[PDB]
Amino acid sequence: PQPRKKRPEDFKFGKILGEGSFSTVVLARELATSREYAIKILEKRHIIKENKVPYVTRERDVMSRLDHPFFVKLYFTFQDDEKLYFGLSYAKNGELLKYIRKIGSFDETCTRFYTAEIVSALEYLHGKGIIHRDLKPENILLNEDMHIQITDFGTAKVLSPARANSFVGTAQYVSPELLTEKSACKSSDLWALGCIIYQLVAGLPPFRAGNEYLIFQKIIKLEYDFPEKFFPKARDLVEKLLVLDATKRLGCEEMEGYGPLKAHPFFESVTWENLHQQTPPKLT
Ligand SMILES: CC(C)n1cc(C(=O)c2cncc(NCCc3cccnc3)n2)c2c(N)ncnc21
Repeated sequence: PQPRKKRPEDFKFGKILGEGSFSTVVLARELATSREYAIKILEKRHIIKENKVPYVTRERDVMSRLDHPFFVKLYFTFQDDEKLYFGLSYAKNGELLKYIRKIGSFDETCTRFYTAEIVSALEYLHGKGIIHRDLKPENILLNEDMHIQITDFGTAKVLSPARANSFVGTAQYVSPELLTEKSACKSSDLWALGCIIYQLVAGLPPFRAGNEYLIFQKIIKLEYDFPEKFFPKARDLVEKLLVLDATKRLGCEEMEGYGPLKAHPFFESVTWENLHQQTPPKLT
């Protein structure tokens, strides 16, 4: 028997944190507690006529199932005549993208630390049979303490008894199978992990071009290069993620799961069991 449904009147709304095609995220201070939430506001008419009800519903369903420190948390939901509100954990330090851009690229220690966190999140997600489908630095957020907080679950897939076909994520993190077989699997997220590691180190994602078509041509041909600089062990790890055959990516079920992934030499000095309680290294 939970507390009363909240209302917009219970909040003092502040700045917009971001805008999407279908939603807006706004900082709000709850008045009875003074707690700050990031409140995701979706308009019901726009959702209905853009046929997005399955996606908003999946978002709500999935977030309600997650209970882990590396995920943006859904505390509550309510609605008025026009709008839906998701009360979300407020991730103070913003997008991981912001930091890559600000410091250029990551040293080996910060790459290791954040890649390890991303790996733990995904192990947890995949253990629950959930594929993210649009993993990337824009939706890997950072809390006040600088730990990751992954978000944006409207576009997720929930497996049942490795299938999909409808949606295609952000061009650069899109996996080949989405472009050749339009089907998604947990492994699709591991491809996106390989891109993100490459990006943490190189400062830019591996497949880049002047438009989306050319990025897709590069992806299906596995057309990318490593900078000479690149941490050797991070290079070796990324080569075992950016594999065209999805049943052959490190961490996938056919490759015997997360153990071989977390054993990779690149993660040699990581203690996996308490990552969220370690003090993150400084950028930079
Ligand atoms: C950095 C800003 C923006 N931002 C987005 C947040 C989210 O939860 C969230 C929820 N759905 C999607 C998503 N990304 C995808 C892009 C986008 C941005 C804003 C609104 N629609 C979509 N992000 C968030 C948060 N919890 N705390 C602080 N800042 C936040």
